[PDB]
Amino acid sequence: MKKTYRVTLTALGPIFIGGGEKLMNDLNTFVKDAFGRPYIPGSSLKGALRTAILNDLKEDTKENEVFAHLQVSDSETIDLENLKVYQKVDYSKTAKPLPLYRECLKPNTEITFTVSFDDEYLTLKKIQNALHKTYQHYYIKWLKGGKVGETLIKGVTFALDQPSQNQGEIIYIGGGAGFVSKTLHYKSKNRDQARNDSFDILKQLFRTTYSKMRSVPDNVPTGKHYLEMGKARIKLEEL
RNA sequence: ACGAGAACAUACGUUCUUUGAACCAAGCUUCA
Repeated sequence: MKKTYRVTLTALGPIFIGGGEKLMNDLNTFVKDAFGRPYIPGSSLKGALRTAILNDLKEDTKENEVFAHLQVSDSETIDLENLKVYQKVDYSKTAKPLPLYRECLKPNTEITFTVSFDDEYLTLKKIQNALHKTYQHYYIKWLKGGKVGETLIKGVTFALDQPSQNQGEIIYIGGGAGFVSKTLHYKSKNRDQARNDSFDILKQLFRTTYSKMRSVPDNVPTGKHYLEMGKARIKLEEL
């Protein structure tokens, strides 16, 4: 069928998709086009749908048969007045601005995408249930322990957004929203899998153990919002 | 004081006239 969609992202948090050209001043730069006008490349959305569908064992290989057909294009190109400076804060305990800043996209930015995919193995029947599955396990596998354990009253304007819509089609794109948003294997147990990836992570660095690892929300610059970043809403309409 | 003397097997004559090394064939597949 080649069912094309016009999906649109609205930003619940500050977002910074890599860039490569990146340097208390710490002046940063972002991915732009050749006209100096920012946009979001389609590989970010393809990685987000890789988190969505391929949440399984390590078969994410050149032998793959699903994601050669998922034809994600780029977006429309938005001017640079949709951009404010923001800060990095780690909400584990005693939340303080860490010295690692970024010039990033302003929240609630309307960006739209010409996303299409073939129907040989790919439908929205898969996308809907896979996104609800990944969202529900993003709470019940990692963030439920962050809700019940080592929780401070500063974070609870914050939207828990679980009674809102169970078919909300929510993804996570990689924008420095912790090293939990760049995962692939959460199936299907709670704490044995947690300690599994805990030694898998802690043989790559030197931290003393504590639960839970690293949750990175953000806020607004007195009005406060405690806006978690990395997540966005998607609509699915044809053409 | 030889069946012997003398006597170029020589002259003129394009290995030449025809015709495409063509047709068939995303540097692409998985990469936040």
